[PDB]
Amino acid sequence: MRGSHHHHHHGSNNNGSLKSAPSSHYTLQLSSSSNYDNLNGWAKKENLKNYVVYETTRNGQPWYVLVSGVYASKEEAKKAVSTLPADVQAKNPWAKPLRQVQADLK
Repeated sequence: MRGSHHHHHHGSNNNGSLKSAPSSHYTLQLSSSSNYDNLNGWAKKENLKNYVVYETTRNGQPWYVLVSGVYASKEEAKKAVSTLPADVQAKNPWAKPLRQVQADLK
């Protein structure tokens, strides 16, 4: 409502826990939104097979993103899209390097 500006609280680096994970792995996105209850509807609607709802980060605004396992690299990731239907492809699955979500994980 009034003010809205969170001061620094990260921008770290020295941890070594970074390279301690396979970044070569990628993970696209089926869709996006800002409501768990409402989401449950879609996720259940399209009948997303093999998936797990969890919390994460997305533009200083937590959201329940859905992803299917993990694609070896970006080579199979691109094609992976074709497999997905229109409804999912209509959301233009913007590439999301698994190295990103590394934020919540630590």
